[PDB]
Amino acid sequence: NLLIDNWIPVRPRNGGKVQIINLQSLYCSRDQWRLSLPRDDMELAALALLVCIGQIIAPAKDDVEFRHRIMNPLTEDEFQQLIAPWIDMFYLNHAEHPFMQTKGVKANDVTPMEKLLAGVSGATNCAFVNQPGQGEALCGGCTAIALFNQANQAPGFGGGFKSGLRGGTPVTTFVRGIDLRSTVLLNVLTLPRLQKQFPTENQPTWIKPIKSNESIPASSIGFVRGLFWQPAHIELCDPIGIGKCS
DNA sequence: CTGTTGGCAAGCCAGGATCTGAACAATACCGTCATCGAGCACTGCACAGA
Repeated sequence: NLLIDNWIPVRPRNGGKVQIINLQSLYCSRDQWRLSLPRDDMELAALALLVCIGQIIAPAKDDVEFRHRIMNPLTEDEFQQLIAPWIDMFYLNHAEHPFMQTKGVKANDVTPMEKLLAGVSGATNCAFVNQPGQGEALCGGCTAIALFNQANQAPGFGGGFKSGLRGGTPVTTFVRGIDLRSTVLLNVLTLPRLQKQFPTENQPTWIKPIKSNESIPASSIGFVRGLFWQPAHIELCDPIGIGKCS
């Protein structure tokens, strides 16, 4: 679960070794973190995920509170309160509503993980210029990040596959902070602006599925359904045991 | 064996005009994204029974 267990790849703001923390450790400490992945595009995909998460779990009621939470980390009790009604929507492996997935996908073959690795494959020259086996075994964090990247920044897999709400390959622009905690909070719209931004079906595509060949008025989409939009029918396979993430 | 020297080298004036210098037609195409499943091929597989 993205709200509970460790999955966030960080290292100290000016420190060294990578450690995998959880959302609570990020929101409830004056520790300075910065995202750390081998790819800048995945670091951005991760931040986008974090921001979209913090957008639904803790919009400030006003600018006064907005400035307060930035300078002051929440307490673990406040955090648990806020994440409580959302735990149900952030499960990777889940019975009826897997995170950004769709149970019951009819496919003759199993798609390799490289197809979510945005650029490792996609062109006829990729197999010649890129290193093989980058997607043989992806950890939980990278998998979610990759899924979120495909739905937002990357183009569709091919014919019959749709792209995100902003279209194919949009430019994402976030306000930069001093550390990871501040940056995430800095990009969360306060409740008033949130209402002015979105004046609907406010349930995800993996809980309230999209109907085939249906026409959807853009105004009929809730902000959480849109932020976590999944234009593609994707279903993860059963994972494997302990080892290095490729 | 022995072969020279001085003194001197110009000035005037004059070089053109006419009129003319192009047009047409034509400049390419292919491949270097991907997806899915189906319909239809090499291609070995032993055999059973010939």
